[PDB]
Amino acid sequence: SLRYSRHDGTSCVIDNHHLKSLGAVLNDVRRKKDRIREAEYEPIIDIADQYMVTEDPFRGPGKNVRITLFKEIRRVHPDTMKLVCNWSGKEFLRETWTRFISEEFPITTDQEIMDLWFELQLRPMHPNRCYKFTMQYALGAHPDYVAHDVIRQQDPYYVGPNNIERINLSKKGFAFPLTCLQSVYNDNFERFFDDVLWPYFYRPLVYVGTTSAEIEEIMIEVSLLFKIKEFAPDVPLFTGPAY
Amino acid sequence: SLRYSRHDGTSCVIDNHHLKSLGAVLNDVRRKKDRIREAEYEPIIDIADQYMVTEDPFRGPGKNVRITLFKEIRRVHPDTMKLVCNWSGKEFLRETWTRFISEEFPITTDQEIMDLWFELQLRPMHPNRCYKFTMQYALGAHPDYVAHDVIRQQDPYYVGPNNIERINLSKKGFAFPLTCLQSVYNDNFERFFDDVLWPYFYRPLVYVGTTSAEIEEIMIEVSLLFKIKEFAPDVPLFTGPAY
Amino acid sequence: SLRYSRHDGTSCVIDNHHLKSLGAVLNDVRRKKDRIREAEYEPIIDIADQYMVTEDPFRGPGKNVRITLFKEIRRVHPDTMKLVCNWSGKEFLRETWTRFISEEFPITTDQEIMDLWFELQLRPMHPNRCYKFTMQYALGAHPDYVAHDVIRQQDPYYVGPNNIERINLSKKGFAFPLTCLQSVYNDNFERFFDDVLWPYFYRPLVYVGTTSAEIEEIMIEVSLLFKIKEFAPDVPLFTGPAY
Amino acid sequence: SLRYSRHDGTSCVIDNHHLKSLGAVLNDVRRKKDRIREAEYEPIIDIADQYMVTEDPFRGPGKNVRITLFKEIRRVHPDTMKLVCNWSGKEFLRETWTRFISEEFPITTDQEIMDLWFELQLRPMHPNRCYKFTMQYALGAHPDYVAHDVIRQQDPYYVGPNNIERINLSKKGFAFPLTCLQSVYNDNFERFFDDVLWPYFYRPLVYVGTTSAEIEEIMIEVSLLFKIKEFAPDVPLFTGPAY
Amino acid sequence: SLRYSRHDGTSCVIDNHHLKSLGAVLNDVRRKKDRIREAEYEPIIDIADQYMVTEDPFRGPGKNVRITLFKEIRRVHPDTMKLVCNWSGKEFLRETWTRFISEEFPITTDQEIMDLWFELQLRPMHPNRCYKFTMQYALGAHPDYVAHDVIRQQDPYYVGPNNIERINLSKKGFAFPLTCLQSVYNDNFERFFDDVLWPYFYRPLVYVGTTSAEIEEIMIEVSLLFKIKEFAPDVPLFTGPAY
Amino acid sequence: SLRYSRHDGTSCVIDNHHLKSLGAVLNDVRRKKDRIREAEYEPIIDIADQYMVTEDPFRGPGKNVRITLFKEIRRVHPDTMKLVCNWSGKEFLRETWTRFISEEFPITTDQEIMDLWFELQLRPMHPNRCYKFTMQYALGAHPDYVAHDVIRQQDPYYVGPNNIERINLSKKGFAFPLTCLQSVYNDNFERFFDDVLWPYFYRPLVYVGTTSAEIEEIMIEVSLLFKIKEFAPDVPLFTGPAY
Amino acid sequence: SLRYSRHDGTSCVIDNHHLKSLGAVLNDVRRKKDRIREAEYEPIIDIADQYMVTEDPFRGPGKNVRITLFKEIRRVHPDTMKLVCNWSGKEFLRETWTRFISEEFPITTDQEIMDLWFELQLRPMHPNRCYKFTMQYALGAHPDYVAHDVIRQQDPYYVGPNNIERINLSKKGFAFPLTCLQSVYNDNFERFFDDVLWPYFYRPLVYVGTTSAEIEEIMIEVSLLFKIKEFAPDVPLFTGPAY
Amino acid sequence: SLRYSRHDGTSCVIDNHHLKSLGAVLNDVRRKKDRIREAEYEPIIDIADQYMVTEDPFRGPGKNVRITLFKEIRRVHPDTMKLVCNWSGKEFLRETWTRFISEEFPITTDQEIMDLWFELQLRPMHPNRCYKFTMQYALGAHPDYVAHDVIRQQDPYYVGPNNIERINLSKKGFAFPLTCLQSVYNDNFERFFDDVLWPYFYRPLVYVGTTSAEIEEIMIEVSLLFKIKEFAPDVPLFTGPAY
Repeated sequence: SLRYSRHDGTSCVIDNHHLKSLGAVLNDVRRKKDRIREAEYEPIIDIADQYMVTEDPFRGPGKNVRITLFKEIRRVHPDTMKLVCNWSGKEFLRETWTRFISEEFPITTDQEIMDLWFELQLRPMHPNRCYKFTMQYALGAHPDYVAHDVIRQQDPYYVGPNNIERINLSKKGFAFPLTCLQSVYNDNFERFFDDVLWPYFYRPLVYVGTTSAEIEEIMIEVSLLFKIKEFAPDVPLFTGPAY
Repeated sequence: SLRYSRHDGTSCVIDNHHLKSLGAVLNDVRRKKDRIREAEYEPIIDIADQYMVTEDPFRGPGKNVRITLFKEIRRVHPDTMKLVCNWSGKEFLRETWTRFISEEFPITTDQEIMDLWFELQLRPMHPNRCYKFTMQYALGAHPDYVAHDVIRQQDPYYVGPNNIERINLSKKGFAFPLTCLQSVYNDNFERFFDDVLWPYFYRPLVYVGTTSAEIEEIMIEVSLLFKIKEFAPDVPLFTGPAY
Repeated sequence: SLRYSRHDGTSCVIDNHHLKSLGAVLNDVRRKKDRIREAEYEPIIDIADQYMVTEDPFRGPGKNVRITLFKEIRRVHPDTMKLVCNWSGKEFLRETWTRFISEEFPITTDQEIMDLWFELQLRPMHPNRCYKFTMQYALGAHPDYVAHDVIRQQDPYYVGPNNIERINLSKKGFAFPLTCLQSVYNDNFERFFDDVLWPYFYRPLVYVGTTSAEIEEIMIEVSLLFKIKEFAPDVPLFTGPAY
Repeated sequence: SLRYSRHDGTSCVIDNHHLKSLGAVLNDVRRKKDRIREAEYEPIIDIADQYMVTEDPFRGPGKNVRITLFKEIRRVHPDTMKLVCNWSGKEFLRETWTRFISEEFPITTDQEIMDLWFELQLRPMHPNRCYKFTMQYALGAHPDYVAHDVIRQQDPYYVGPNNIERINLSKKGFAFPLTCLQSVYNDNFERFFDDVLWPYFYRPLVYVGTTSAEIEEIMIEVSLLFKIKEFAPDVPLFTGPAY
Repeated sequence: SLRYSRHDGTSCVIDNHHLKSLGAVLNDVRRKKDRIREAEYEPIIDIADQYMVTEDPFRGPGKNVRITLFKEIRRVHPDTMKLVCNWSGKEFLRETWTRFISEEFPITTDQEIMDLWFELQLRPMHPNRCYKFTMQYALGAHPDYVAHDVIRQQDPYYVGPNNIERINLSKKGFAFPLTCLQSVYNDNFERFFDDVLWPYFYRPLVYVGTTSAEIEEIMIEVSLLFKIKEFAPDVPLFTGPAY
Repeated sequence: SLRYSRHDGTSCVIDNHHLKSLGAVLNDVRRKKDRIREAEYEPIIDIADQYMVTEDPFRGPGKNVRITLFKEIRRVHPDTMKLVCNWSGKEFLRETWTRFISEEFPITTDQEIMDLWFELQLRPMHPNRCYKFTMQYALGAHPDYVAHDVIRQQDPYYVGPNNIERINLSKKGFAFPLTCLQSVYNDNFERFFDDVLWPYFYRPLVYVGTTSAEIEEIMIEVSLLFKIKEFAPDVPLFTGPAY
Repeated sequence: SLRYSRHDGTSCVIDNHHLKSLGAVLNDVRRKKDRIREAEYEPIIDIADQYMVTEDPFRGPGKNVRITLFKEIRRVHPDTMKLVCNWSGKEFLRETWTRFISEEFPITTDQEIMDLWFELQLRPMHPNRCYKFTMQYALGAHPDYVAHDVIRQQDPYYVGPNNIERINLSKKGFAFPLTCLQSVYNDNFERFFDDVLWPYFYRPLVYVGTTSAEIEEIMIEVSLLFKIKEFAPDVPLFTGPAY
Repeated sequence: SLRYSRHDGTSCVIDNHHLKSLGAVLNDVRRKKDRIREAEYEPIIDIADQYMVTEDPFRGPGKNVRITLFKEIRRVHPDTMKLVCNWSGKEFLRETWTRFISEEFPITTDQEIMDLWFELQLRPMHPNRCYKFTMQYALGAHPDYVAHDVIRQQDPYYVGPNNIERINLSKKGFAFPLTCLQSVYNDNFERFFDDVLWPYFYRPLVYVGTTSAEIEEIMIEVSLLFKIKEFAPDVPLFTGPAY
């Protein structure tokens, strides 16, 4: 933050003649030099504007609601990964519906869930170590298929710089307690579960490993991150009766 | 554009001895210096080629057909947004089908609609103002759910530099008058409407606001932008009878 | 002039996710880098804003009226200067009043003469010469003092780059046909002359030389440059009778 | 100073073919590169040519005549200033007229005093000190008003880098022994004094201090600096009788 | 091209004091900085002025007269070259004398042929190819020696950037229709041929190839380029009788 | 050598949308920046293309045949030079003809000797010395003029960086065993010698010295370097009878 | 010139441990950095070593003997050139032989004239002019052909930076008083003239002009510049009898 | 390493004229530019040559003999250090004398031990850790003073980058098996021990720790490093009898 907001200097008049601050005039000269530079490179920006980048979903539009679920410790051998969660489809839907509804109610505004994200957050439990985290996942399997508790690493997802991976769970597969833009109605888990077509097939199965050449002890925080658009009218709240 | 196409200079022969332009030889020396620079940074480009960017859909493959729909003026209070359109699902499909078919017919070539985009284009109606535009949208709701005409802003989409937002309307939800790669058949709105499964559920509901601390008057142009691949054969058009 | 007015690129939305042009995002990054640079040097501009520069009176406020008077050729020896004009006070006031009034009438607006300038404009009369111009002047002397037609140079005024010197003639000494902010009245040279206190004392006596080591032939255009503020009301001109 | 005056190299002809020095050709190439740079920045110079700076009166037109008056030592406490001179108006005019006339006579040429400057020149009298000089002045007061010999500092004039302040004494207030462009006549102090309207009102009263946090011993040289334009004709001096 | 010819800014005089444009003063400062740079590198230019370069004969002194002779197409295998011309000495002299004399007559001025050049000009006949041209030549052989129509490439002349090779044909070997500085006399091919000592020995035999790894189709324009100095007097042409 | 041949990155298509490697897109942006730089300096290259440089005859067209002649040791005093060879014209022609013919025969291809060069190659015979070599030569003199075996240095030729001087021996003066483009005939030294007009006048007389301030011991290799163009047809060699 | 010859610093030994000057160690580090730079650019120098430049004949091998001939003044109209000399072949040979022999005798050493140059040296005769010089020449013509005293300019030779053109006069055409490497014999102009085959055909005819748009007065110094190799033995001169 | 040893390019002579490689001439120009830079900074090197740095004793004069003694593992708590060795003075002298003599014998040359160093070399025993090593030492104490096996860290020596600390053991305190420059005599530990004045007082007591916030397992190699000057004559070794 600068102190003058580019309003540096002033002006005055002596004998019809106009004086202006030297620093301000030098800025005018330097801004003309820069302006010429902008036009010189504008053709180069047009070549770059042939392509686009994507806005961070968590720093971007919509609000973040982090429904934390549980914590867990794992010790992982080198070149392996351990399973983080092994819920069935039903148990996953119970935690999803139950934790979101009981945290957010009363839901007083029309809104829509933009995206549902599975958040895997990792931190070391010893100091003076240097390694990075790795991840692998699946999202569906035979209800009587029980996943390996440990696997060897092969072409995993390298966890990002802040030690957080967020995995999108698309509305096609994973059911949301709020489907579209809607007001809430009277609802319960039983009618929610009954309206899910394949309740036992879809569940997140996530593994975690490291790039370390020794065993490492990992602390894990798992959460569901909801992106939500609210449509709150521009009206007052009154105590009844209104007016 | 340069005048010589890097064919600067020439050569000649005097007494078996070869002469070449000094400027051209200096370019050869500088190109060798640059070529060495390319190889020095090639390992750095490999680190950048681990990731990819996306090509502008409107400057990229396919042609653009802008079916403009209507214009509208709105005055928006600070920290609020006003609804742009409130059509039902049926009225949206009538405008979509009717305006595209009557603008494009006769459709003389096999083709496919790649993408359907809702275009929101905004321009100020007073000069000497400095603010940016914001946007929020929904795409589905109860047919008897009527949207708020004005809402307070919360985590909106910031409109891009040229004051244009284009919102993709995926084939899953919004019905296209041309589904796949096909030739046109005899068609009408009634049979089109009858084959849409959920005609009354999906409609774009878009809001617009500003980053200004005062009321601002906005002019709005709404359009449907179609991306289209044509498959025109490499054959002549003759007056009948051919040959 | 640049083609996009810093509105480079655009934005669009695919599956709730926001895309923006790569060139525009890189400009945002570079503008942040520059903005940090501005704040780093703002303390330096404050040291420069302790002092001020003066605006060019001829490119600055007020309009320019160039009442050209006469032309003249002179041949000047090295290290000398020749007199340009030798009018008495009365003859100078006749040219001043007569030429300005007959050029500007009808004077239809309230106005004030800000400054009166004596303009000496010089151009070579042979090609392929390289030298600069020099100048010296006086403004008053005994009416029976007749000035030397030629003098040796000593510490002269070096004429500026465009070969124009403009010498201010302050209202204290030299009388203006329009003293202050006023509408014109019925006027003539005789009543103007009668109201000048010292009509025979003040007259510009200007010399011109060169930095050349040989005789040079100079063409001279002399003019009076008036700086004028007009106070024209924001009202229409009608043909009488009005309304 | 360079040794070749940009006439570096030479040329010769062998078998109709023209050879030229390599160093000279490289200068031609570099001068073209610079010339392109000049044109690229010419628009920036136009923004700077909206304003003007003022030429040093003492390095610029006119000659300098330094009529030194007296020397003085003062010891000044921190945050104070001591009076340098306390002459009445008459005593100041006696020194001004007497010292200039007796130093310059015989005045053999027509001339005019452009400006009269009061010069205050300061030097330390101990080594290994680090401080700057400050100044304050007045120019008129009741003849029976006697100035304070010492004052506290408040918003003083900071003396320039070379430890010299020169204060203009305008012809309106302070009388010159040579009013305009004139030849000298028989003159004396009594008729000069009689023609000064307010001889006892105008006199320079100048104070001097420092930026030091300890007492400092200052040596002072006071002078009157005259700027003078001479109008010496381009004619010989002969022993009489001429020709 | 710049707009002010380094006459940027101006000057004026207010109360004896000289003002000059800020942009012009900054140029004076920057020119002093550059001038110091010139002197710093002048010793380096002296080391480069130990050697010389040669002026382009075709951009340099003398005028160019391009007597085009014929055009030709060739298909050249990789690593080979095809003969361009196979004239005998007599046939070459007939084309040389005949084409120059009939193109240039009437030759109305005293002049001398500085140099005679064989011009080989090459252009591709397919687009979207990338290769360069090569050349080899001989100038004399037994009159009954008939040259190979195709040869393998070995250490050829690499054609210059603009696809033009010009081969000097020295006056010792190849006869000129105008030997020295002369006016034309009545002349014909028979007396020209009779005065050539070895008319059948000297003829240009030129080959052309490529750097391509495939057959390429080449279009060829062959010409004789004369360099000519004219000595036209500074006199008028009149209709007879003169005066 | 770089690993990708500027084919860095790739592309793919997801949901009609085109993705391209980030590193490749950044190269496109940087190449546009460079391309703009090329056009900015193209006017400067045109000033340099007014002149030309000469191609190294030994790295350039034609093949090199180094007919080494003899070796020699000399001790040279400071500021002096010793004669390298003192052959008469006849003895020089015997070595020239004899050594070239017996080394090159059988000469199976039509060819022409472009240039004949006298090669003087020098190397120190003590380590840990620092000096350069110098050279002087003559090419003709009275047959009974015997050259000084040692001379003082005055304005000599400074030998090049690699300690090799090559002196052209023009066909005018020094006779070649192969005059023009020709096939070989039955030949011998006696008929070769008989056809040389001035066999005893032309012989290379070369001196060698140093820039050292002490005696230095020099090893010398002398050779004749022939530049040769071959005209080998594009035909097979068969064992007879052919076909 | 530097003061230490890169022998900066020293060394000493304290308790077996070696100390060395910090400045010297930093030079060792910087020299390693530079040495790495040399190797990085060595591949670029190899591309430049494909071509060669030519050493200034007058700053290079051989000594210069400037036999000045005459001086001359000319006034030249714009776009014209005036003849400098109009001697016949015989008169040119008389000046050449006579002036060289009488200036150089006694010629006490074996020597050879490397080159003969016609030197045209030009200087302005007015100050404060800015123009360059131009040149054109011929070398042979009919003895009864008398050249135009003035011609219009067309594609002239632009004189070099130092206002000197030197035109080579090859031994083929122009006869030298010393043909080869030789001792002098008894000689005279008559036997010299008798042995010149074409004494009346070859003579330098040189014109001079300017790039000025006005008449200019030129001073001309003409000279013959001889390049000479001496072969002075390393022997003493004694007074006779020797030893 | 570069390929040409700064002998880039060559030279040749054509028609008395000297040609030299362009790349070599450009190096000459750049070397002159650098040489000017050296002289510009030579005054700055003189300011740095007021001070000196010390040569690495182990990369510098003398040879290194590393008498390794033992290896050891320690586990060290954070902010603590463990004792590495606890020998008495006698046991230290036994290892010193015994290990050096039995490793080096036969000692066939006159020599002197310059310095004796205690080498502490440290390496981690787990991967993927990030910490540095610390050290503290004493050299003498009461023979019946037994040192603490572990201490808390306070202002320790930070081990160097390569994880090696070498501690000088001065000849005053610690006895050497070879005192000065000497040949070996018949010697044994008992007479060596008897001639040490204070055999039980001086012994190295060294501690080791880390900068880690967790326990770390360290592997330790301890050695005595001898610096030795040999004085081997320049004479042959023969089998007896010699000659």
